[PDB]
Amino acid sequence: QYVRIKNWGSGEILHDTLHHKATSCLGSIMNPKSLTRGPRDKPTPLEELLPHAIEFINQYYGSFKEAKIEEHLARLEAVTKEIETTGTYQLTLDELIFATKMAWRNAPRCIGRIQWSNLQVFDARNCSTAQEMFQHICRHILYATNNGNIRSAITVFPQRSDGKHDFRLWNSQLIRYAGYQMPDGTIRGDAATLEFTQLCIDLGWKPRYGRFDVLPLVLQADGQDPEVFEIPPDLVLEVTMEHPKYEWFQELGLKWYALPAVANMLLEVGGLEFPACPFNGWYMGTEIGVRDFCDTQRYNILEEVGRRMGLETHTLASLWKDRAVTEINVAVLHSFQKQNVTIMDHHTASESFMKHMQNEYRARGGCPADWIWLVPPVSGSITPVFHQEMLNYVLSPFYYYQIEPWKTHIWQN
Amino acid sequence: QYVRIKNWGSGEILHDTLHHKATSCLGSIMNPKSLTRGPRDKPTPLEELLPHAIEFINQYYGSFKEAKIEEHLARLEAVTKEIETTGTYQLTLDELIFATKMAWRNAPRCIGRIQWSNLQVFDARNCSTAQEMFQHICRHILYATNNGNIRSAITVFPQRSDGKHDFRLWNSQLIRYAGYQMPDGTIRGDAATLEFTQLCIDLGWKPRYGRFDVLPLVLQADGQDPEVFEIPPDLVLEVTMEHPKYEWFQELGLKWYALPAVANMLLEVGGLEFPACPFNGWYMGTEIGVRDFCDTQRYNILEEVGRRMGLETHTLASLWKDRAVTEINVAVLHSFQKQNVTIMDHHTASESFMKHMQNEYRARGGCPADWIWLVPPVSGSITPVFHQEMLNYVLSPFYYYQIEPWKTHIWQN
Ligand code: HEM
Ligand code: HEM
Ligand SMILES: C[C@H](O)[C@H](O)[C@H]1CNc2nc(N)[nH]c(=O)c2N1
Ligand SMILES: C[C@H](O)[C@H](O)[C@H]1CNc2nc(N)[nH]c(=O)c2N1
Ligand SMILES: CCCc1cc(C)cc(N)n1
Ligand SMILES: CCCc1cc(C)cc(N)n1
Repeated sequence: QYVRIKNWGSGEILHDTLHHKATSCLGSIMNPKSLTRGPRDKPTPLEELLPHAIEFINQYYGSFKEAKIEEHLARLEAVTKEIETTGTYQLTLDELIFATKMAWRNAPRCIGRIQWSNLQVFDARNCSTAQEMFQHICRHILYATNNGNIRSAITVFPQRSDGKHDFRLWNSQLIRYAGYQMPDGTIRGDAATLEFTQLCIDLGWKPRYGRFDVLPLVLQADGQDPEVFEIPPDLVLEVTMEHPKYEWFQELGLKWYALPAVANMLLEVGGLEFPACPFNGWYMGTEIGVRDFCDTQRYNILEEVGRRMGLETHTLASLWKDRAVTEINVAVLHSFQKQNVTIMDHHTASESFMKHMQNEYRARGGCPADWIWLVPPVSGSITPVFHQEMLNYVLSPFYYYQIEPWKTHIWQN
Repeated sequence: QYVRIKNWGSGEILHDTLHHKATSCLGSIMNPKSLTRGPRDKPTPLEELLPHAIEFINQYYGSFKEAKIEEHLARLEAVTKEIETTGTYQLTLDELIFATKMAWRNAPRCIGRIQWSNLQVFDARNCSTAQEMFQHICRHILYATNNGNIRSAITVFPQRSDGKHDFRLWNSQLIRYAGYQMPDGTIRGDAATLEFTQLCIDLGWKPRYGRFDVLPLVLQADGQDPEVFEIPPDLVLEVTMEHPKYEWFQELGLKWYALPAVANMLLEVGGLEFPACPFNGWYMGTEIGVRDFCDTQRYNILEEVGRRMGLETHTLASLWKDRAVTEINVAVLHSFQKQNVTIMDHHTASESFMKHMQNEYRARGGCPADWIWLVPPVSGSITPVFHQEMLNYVLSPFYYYQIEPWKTHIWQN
């Protein structure tokens, strides 16, 4: 049958049948095992790889408007033989392109999925060295950035073979700031990247002890020890934070990178695994203004901006935190828009996702969604998405989390 | 063992062992069967009632600091015999008081649980007629209201016997406004109570076609047809909405009842079920300002307040919805505080719940929590609760939802 889903805002009902294809209640758990695809030391068993491969080949060929059975049956034949003769198989570029968009399409934590069909794919499956990973990463950052007119892209490195030759990016994001535990008890920069910053120092990276120090790319190639590479500052576009009214906002000396790029996820498709496949899209205002700037475990600027606004920062009931965070979000949006850097505010994003959800239900009878992540960190019920009942499930292709590399890596030297 | 829970704000770790006592992923489903205890036509089977009764008696007696084994063993004896001789059993007043607070304690959707130990219990288990239910309900509303100094209370009516004599309140809340489908296409009042308002009209209630018409109590006594009773206006305390700066706010002619009282839930305890046990606490600002006033399926005042604030109400990116909703929340809080009606803002509530959670983990190794409901409808990440990982589970005693009565009732006449 199906599962009835209701939108309490519009009163609309949808019928979810897509969940039938997935694979006590841990609700708000950030990194659950169900969303994580770990390491291996031995190749994927053939009895598992084959049915998974076949299923993907059928999905891929079954995605065209006008079916191409001749080519479909031929691919099934060749794939089976390649697995038989080599122990694994290589996807064609079109299958990879299809796989990367589908995985994005299947990302339950992404509110920007209406753009799923627009994705640039850089094939780095022939990559061999750390230096080469680095060159691809630079080409990626440069293409995606496009001088502010952000373009969604993904770079695919070699697939996992036996699990002892994994290509991995130790960074959580391509571009991110360093976090320092200054002497005076106060953390400087981005407190989220504290443990990682130290790791970069252990590998010889030169600390510049600032609030916005762009960290280096830490690349692991073919299972070998990671190599440190600084990102050419020319490639890192940034936005100066300016409020369109409180001229004292600049006096805060705030800024943020224009490129949100995930660096540590794993792409699973047709039984294959890609431990390294960095991808980016464009920012949604609240990520920066609310999470990056106001989380107490991040920049924690909230009170400083409060005091500055001349608000009762000692009486919670005054709703000062509410007033401040809104101006910061206004600052962020204002700044990006002025400096011509692509950005989407949370209200527009939500409406866009609601539209995407409607489309997906008619198109394939469902849309895997994680309410907890899809609802903006501010203006909850003020957004459409808040009133939309959702079903969270893992399909395939899919983007999985991975165990942090420093926790499983065997240091050669 | 246990489940590790992490607060990403403070970095604190907690160990949940309490879940061991409970009983694809439907995350954002509002009324799931797991939270609903439906009707019956036959009495609870003895093989089920007894172990459930015994478990509760053991929990109750095992709750005291200094154990009272003599009385504990005697109660087990008497309970067993009462079930043997009568087919069911009556809780003592102390057990009921304990049960109602524990059920509240176990309510995963309640952010106000730090107050669990402060609950007035009105024993109406001897109630017989609709008129009597009504008198108890009036006594409740009056006690709880206390001229604005709100007091948490619950009234327990007779327990379900065979399921064909259920005491039920057809209302969702004790005090609520009517919703009318005016001629000109526009809904008037509270659109949420549309279907119910009609039901009240079918039962003879006199429509007053206003925006704030307090609906009547629809009481079902001893399984019989429901009787309509208007609530004495003297008992219904209200708050006039006034902004401390935008004097034009009053020109909106808004107000809200000071008493949030759930009327349709079922209390389950020791194998017994109470289909009628209305309860109240005090309001949290956002319930009114954000949900009641701004939900499009409710009052939907957002744009009108936007225009009035002289904001760009046609450009989402301007974040006008953000600016407006904050003033409304300021209005609500301001008004209640002035007219001396108890109220809690969402930031204070969240901090209070976080404190309660800490206490509960040390006290009993867990706190059943539903993130989706505990995180305020605005200022999501700005609150502590947003960064707290939570585990949602059903314990016992517990407050369950029930199937709407008009859907299962057999109309005698
Ligand atoms: C085109 C613009 C896009 C927008 C506006 C967008 C927006 C978002 C937002 C707001 C989040 C949550 C951020 C957080 O709280 O960490 C997110 C997460 C995610 N998005 Fe998108 N995204 C876009 C493109 C993409 C692309 C191109 C991919 C993949 C190819 C993608 C994959 C995902 C995944 C897997 C997550 C989850 C990351 C995690 O769990 O930490 N997104 N996206
Ligand atoms: C003392 C003050 C209290 C506060 C501030 C408080 C606050 C809240 C809030 C904000 C909600 C969610 C409202 C909604 O979105 O519908 C709620 C739900 C709930 N609360 Fe409390 N509450 C209080 C007392 C109580 C008491 C005395 C009980 C029970 C004896 C209780 C039982 C629950 C239950 C069962 C729900 C869920 C109702 C539903 O699922 O629709 N609360 N409470
Ligand atoms: C504990 C909770 O899961 C965590 O704080 C969340 C919740 N929702 C989120 N939503 C988004 N989009 N991004 C996040 O990082 C989080 N974190
Ligand atoms: C679909 C979703 O479950 C629904 O809109 C929610 C979510 N969170 C909520 N949270 C609270 N406190 N109250 C609610 O009514 C809801 N409704
Ligand atoms: C890097 C932070 C998380 C993220 C990822 C993507 C793809 C888009 C986006 N806007 N944010
Ligand atoms: C009646 C609306 C829901 C509710 C219930 C309780 C007990 C408290 C509260 N503040 N809100």
